[PDB]
Amino acid sequence: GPSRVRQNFHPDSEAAINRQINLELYASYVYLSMAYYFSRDDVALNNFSRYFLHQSREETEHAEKLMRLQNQRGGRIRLQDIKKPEQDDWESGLHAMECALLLEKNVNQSLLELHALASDKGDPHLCDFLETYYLNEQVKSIKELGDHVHNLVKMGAPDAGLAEYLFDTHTLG
Amino acid sequence: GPSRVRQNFHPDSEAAINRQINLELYASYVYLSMAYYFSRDDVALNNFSRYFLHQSREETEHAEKLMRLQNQRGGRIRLQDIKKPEQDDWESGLHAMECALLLEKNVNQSLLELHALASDKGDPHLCDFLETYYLNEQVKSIKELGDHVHNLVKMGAPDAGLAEYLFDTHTLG
Amino acid sequence: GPSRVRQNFHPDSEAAINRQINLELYASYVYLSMAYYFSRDDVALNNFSRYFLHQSREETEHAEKLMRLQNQRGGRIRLQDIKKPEQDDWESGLHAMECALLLEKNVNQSLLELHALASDKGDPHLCDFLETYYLNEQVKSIKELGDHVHNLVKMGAPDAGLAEYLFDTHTLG
Amino acid sequence: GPSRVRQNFHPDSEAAINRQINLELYASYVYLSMAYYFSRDDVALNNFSRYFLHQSREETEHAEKLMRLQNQRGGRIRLQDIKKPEQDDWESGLHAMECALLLEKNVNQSLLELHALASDKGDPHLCDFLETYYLNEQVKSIKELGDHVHNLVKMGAPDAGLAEYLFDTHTLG
Amino acid sequence: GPSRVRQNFHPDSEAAINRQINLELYASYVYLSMAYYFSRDDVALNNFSRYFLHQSREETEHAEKLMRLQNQRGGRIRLQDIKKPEQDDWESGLHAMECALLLEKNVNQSLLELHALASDKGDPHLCDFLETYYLNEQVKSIKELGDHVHNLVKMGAPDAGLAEYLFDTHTLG
Amino acid sequence: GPSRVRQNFHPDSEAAINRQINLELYASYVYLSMAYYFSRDDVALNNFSRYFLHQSREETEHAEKLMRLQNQRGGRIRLQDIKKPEQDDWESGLHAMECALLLEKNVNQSLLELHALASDKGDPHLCDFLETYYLNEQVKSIKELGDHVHNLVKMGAPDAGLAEYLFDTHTLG
Ligand SMILES: [Cl-]
Ligand SMILES: [Cl-]
Ligand SMILES: [Cl-]
Ligand SMILES: [Cl-]
Ligand SMILES: [Cl-]
Ligand SMILES: [Cl-]
Ligand SMILES: [Cl-]
Ligand SMILES: [Cl-]
Ligand SMILES: [Cl-]
Ligand SMILES: [Cl-]
Ligand SMILES: [Cl-]
Ligand SMILES: [Cl-]
Ligand SMILES: [Cl-]
Ligand SMILES: [Cl-]
Ligand SMILES: [Cl-]
Ligand SMILES: [Cl-]
Ligand SMILES: [Cl-]
Ligand SMILES: [Cl-]
Ligand SMILES: [Cl-]
Ligand SMILES: [Cl-]
Ligand SMILES: [Fe+2]
Ligand SMILES: [Fe+2]
Ligand SMILES: [Fe+2]
Ligand SMILES: [Fe+2]
Ligand SMILES: [Fe+2]
Ligand SMILES: [Fe+2]
Ligand SMILES: [Fe+2]
Ligand SMILES: [Fe+2]
Ligand SMILES: [Fe+2]
Ligand SMILES: [Fe+2]
Ligand SMILES: [Fe+2]
Ligand SMILES: [Fe+2]
Ligand SMILES: [Fe+2]
Ligand SMILES: [Fe+2]
Ligand SMILES: [Fe+2]
Ligand SMILES: [Fe+2]
Ligand SMILES: [Fe+2]
Ligand SMILES: [Fe+2]
Ligand SMILES: [Fe+2]
Ligand SMILES: [Fe+2]
Ligand SMILES: [Fe+2]
Ligand SMILES: [Fe+2]
Ligand SMILES: [Fe+2]
Ligand SMILES: [Fe+2]
Ligand SMILES: [Fe+2]
Ligand SMILES: [Fe+2]
Ligand SMILES: [Fe+2]
Ligand SMILES: [Fe+2]
Ligand SMILES: [Fe+2]
Ligand SMILES: [Fe+2]
Ligand SMILES: [Fe+2]
Ligand SMILES: [Fe+2]
Ligand SMILES: [Fe+2]
Ligand SMILES: [Fe+2]
Ligand SMILES: [Fe+2]
Ligand SMILES: [Fe+2]
Ligand SMILES: [Fe+2]
Ligand SMILES: [Fe+2]
Ligand SMILES: [Fe+2]
Ligand SMILES: [Fe+2]
Ligand SMILES: [Fe+2]
Ligand SMILES: [Fe+2]
Ligand SMILES: [Fe+2]
Ligand SMILES: [Fe+2]
Ligand SMILES: [Fe+2]
Ligand SMILES: [Fe+2]
Ligand SMILES: [Fe+2]
Ligand SMILES: [Fe+2]
Ligand SMILES: [Mg+2]
Ligand SMILES: [Mg+2]
Ligand SMILES: [Mg+2]
Ligand SMILES: [Mg+2]
Ligand SMILES: [Mg+2]
Ligand SMILES: [Mg+2]
Repeated sequence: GPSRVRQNFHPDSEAAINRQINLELYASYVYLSMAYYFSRDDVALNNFSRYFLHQSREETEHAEKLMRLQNQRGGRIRLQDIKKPEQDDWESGLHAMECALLLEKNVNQSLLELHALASDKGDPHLCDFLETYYLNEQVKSIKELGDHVHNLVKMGAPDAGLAEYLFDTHTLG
Repeated sequence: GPSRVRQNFHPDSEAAINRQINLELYASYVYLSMAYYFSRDDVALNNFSRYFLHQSREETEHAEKLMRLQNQRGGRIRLQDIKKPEQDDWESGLHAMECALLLEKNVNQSLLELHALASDKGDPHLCDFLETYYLNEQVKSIKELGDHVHNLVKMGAPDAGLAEYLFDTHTLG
Repeated sequence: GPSRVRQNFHPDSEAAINRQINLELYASYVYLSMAYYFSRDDVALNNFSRYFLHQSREETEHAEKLMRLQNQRGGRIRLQDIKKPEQDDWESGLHAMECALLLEKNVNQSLLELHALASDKGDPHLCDFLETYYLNEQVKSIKELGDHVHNLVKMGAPDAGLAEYLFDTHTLG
Repeated sequence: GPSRVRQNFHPDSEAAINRQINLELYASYVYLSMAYYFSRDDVALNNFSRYFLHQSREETEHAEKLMRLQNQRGGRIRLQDIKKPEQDDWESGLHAMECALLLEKNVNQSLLELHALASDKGDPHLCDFLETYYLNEQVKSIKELGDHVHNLVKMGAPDAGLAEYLFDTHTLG
Repeated sequence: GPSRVRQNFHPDSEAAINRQINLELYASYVYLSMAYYFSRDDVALNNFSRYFLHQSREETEHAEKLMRLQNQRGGRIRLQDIKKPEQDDWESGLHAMECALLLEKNVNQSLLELHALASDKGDPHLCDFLETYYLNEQVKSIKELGDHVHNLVKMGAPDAGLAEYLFDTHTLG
Repeated sequence: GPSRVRQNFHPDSEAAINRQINLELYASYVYLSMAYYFSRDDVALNNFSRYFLHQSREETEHAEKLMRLQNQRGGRIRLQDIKKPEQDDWESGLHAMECALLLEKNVNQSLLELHALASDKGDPHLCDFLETYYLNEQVKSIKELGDHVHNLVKMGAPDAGLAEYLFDTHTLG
């Protein structure tokens, strides 16, 4: 139009927010796939399942907050296909946690690139939005996944017969 | 393996359930797109937004119930890309409701085809699952959308200046 | 039009639902007639009266659920005259119960014919509707009436002076 | 017999009460037809539907009170067929309200004729019954329907697109 | 007689229900045997014991519901001897769970055969009964047992000294 | 082994306890058969049904207490087939009560023989177990059944039309 609300909002920032929306929806789908891997009759780790389902729902919330930001700033949401995850068979609790840690680091890198663009375009509202709602949640998530990977490795996952079971019951319980 | 749980569960039924999972996830994404159309500063119908967001969340629940069914029966979930919706700009409250009614009829037709396959394969568990959790919810949804389309048309949407506003406030409020 | 909601709904099913609506309204009227027979000053069995009045109200509910189904599916309700019952004088508590059992078996046979038509027309929504809300309620009703007929016969109704009175007070109380 | 209870109760009064029972049951059926007209997917005025359904239930209560009166006085209920209503398609909220007002005036005229007969036969119990439970309820009903017709006409029903919708939401809500 | 209640109820269905009653009572007895195996002083897994005792009681409930169905439909219950289980010594928690999974699949196959007979005899009441109360409970039971077998196998049962103990305490606790 | 718990527990006592377990399970099955006789549509005495169902459940409890005793003492449970009852058609409320009294006297005689064996083998734990949990419950049961038989006989069961009905409603109510 531009939108009657738009102010100090660069087209490059608008496009980068649309890309980030797709990545958060993609993360949601990866964790959904993982959740239902853990409720297979030949995996049957119900607390891993609940853990990943909760992560999936959180990613959807992250996507929605960016969609709200796009509207608040007068940008226009442009959705793209949500790619299927890389695996349906996630192999083990340890492997899923390692894949989740890598996914979170990848999403972090995208958010840091977004913040660098917002800085370059002199958009302190957008910088503040990312800092307030994204950057510290991402650091907490990466640390939690790092902790879970460490314990599973030390316990002897995936081959040690008791390791994933005991982690499921105690840590994720 | 087959799965140690699998019984009376045809490979064609397993594949058709995977296709239905994708369609429900697709429906969820269509309604998500609609919800955030209605919170644009140049649309600003917050009750249309909440209505479609609620529908989006319901579709995700429908997808998840099929994913649980796949696991319960010993089938293997196979996810595919979730296609983007046909529009980002949904034009008006009336147009969105008409698109939603068509989407629900399309999803209904797929569920009826699934039930016909389950009957052909002598799978009464699967027939019962669809009847109990899907077929009547779909009929209720189609009827509700038909009612909403009728009122918006009679009120003079989309061109009558008060129609969508008054429908937003009273019916969807 | 067809209706914008109509899907997989055969004209023969629509007509058979209208016929079933009339039969349920007819059943309601038979039981209403019976209820007020039992509050005549020369019959004066108030618990038989309440029993049949409750049955009358249930039949109206059954009719209304079919009328709602017709609307939900996009069919058009077509009402017909409600025929008067076969008797105003129902002769005795035993005779009324026997007539009620025959009426329920007749209504059952109509519902089974309706379900057979719905199956033939590949309408699993309609099949499920009948199974969920009608077929098992009909079996329960027929069994209850069979039980009541048995006890009244064994007790010596209608000629044994205490039989209907004692049944009124204990069983129907 | 006569009935051991019968006193001061003329055969003409007994017959006129049976005719009035049929008319109240007929009124109940007219309003039932109207209620389900308003829940069609191409009408979808749920508060008109609830209004008429409530009226239908009230008419049944009026019929039942006359049936109780017949028994109390020692007369014998004689039921007749309940004729189908004149329309299944009631055209509009305004048209339904106009038909309902005419029906209520017709039922009123019958009740006044009944009261005139009771006076002629020197039956003050029957006169009092009609005055206490019927005549003033009928006047209130006619006035309410007159009010509703007036507002719908002034608002521009049935052609004004907002009129029936706004009346549904505010007045009948 | 036939029974005054009997309608649309084939003699073959009546006989097959009597056979299914015996099988459910047999299942109850198998699980009772298992429950008291786990409270032997040389087994002493009290949560396995409680798990199987609960399953035993559920099977009795399933038998009783079929006995009620036989009466409701006007069939006549014909009881047969309840065969003793195949073992008194159930060897291990893993072996018991594997035997229970096989028993549940066998009972499932019988129920599917019963549903196929009911379909062949055009008995939708009986089809609905099995679908509503049996088929989905059986699928849930088979899935739960599959999950338990998987975890016990992965944990190293029966030879791993901690596996059954830890499963007893955490999963079955 | 012997069991590490076994002490002062003779092999003959162990075998006699296994025989008594079978007899209690047999009693449970007799009463289950009776319970569902009384809910036939041509018997329809619901309080007789509830009375016998309660007795059936009590017998199962008696069986289970002996199974627990076998484990506590270090004996090994050995289950046998549960024979079907002598009748499916129990003829009348009086006949069922008479059969139940005979069954209870038979079970009593077996328990007295068991107590005599325990005395002979100098097993005061087993003697005390039978005295504390079995012998007085059996005497109470026999007395209650004797009372019920007496009243039904005096009232004129089974031929007097009101006798079983009135007993059902008052005594067993
Ligand atoms: Cl700008
Ligand atoms: Cl951790
Ligand atoms: Cl590490
Ligand atoms: Cl299979
Ligand atoms: Cl609407
Ligand atoms: Cl329209
Ligand atoms: Cl159609
Ligand atoms: Cl009864
Ligand atoms: Cl009989
Ligand atoms: Cl009495
Ligand atoms: Cl008179
Ligand atoms: Cl008004
Ligand atoms: Cl006017
Ligand atoms: Cl307004
Ligand atoms: Cl039959
Ligand atoms: Cl498990
Ligand atoms: Cl495995
Ligand atoms: Cl010893
Ligand atoms: Cl007694
Ligand atoms: Cl005696
Ligand atoms: Fe999280
Ligand atoms: Fe959150
Ligand atoms: Fe959250
Ligand atoms: Fe959270
Ligand atoms: Fe995220
Ligand atoms: Fe791809
Ligand atoms: Fe994340
Ligand atoms: Fe900063
Ligand atoms: Fe919905
Ligand atoms: Fe839901
Ligand atoms: Fe929901
Ligand atoms: Fe909901
Ligand atoms: Fe859906
Ligand atoms: Fe595309
Ligand atoms: Fe939907
Ligand atoms: Fe308003
Ligand atoms: Fe009823
Ligand atoms: Fe009801
Ligand atoms: Fe009701
Ligand atoms: Fe009821
Ligand atoms: Fe009915
Ligand atoms: Fe006629
Ligand atoms: Fe009925
Ligand atoms: Fe079916
Ligand atoms: Fe009494
Ligand atoms: Fe009224
Ligand atoms: Fe009233
Ligand atoms: Fe009322
Ligand atoms: Fe009222
Ligand atoms: Fe009236
Ligand atoms: Fe006519
Ligand atoms: Fe009226
Ligand atoms: Fe269970
Ligand atoms: Fe249960
Ligand atoms: Fe239970
Ligand atoms: Fe349970
Ligand atoms: Fe079972
Ligand atoms: Fe044998
Ligand atoms: Fe089972
Ligand atoms: Fe069903
Ligand atoms: Fe007892
Ligand atoms: Fe007890
Ligand atoms: Fe007890
Ligand atoms: Fe007890
Ligand atoms: Fe006993
Ligand atoms: Fe035998
Ligand atoms: Fe006993
Ligand atoms: Fe003692
Ligand atoms: Mg991307
Ligand atoms: Mg597809
Ligand atoms: Mg008819
Ligand atoms: Mg008339
Ligand atoms: Mg068998
Ligand atoms: Mg024996």
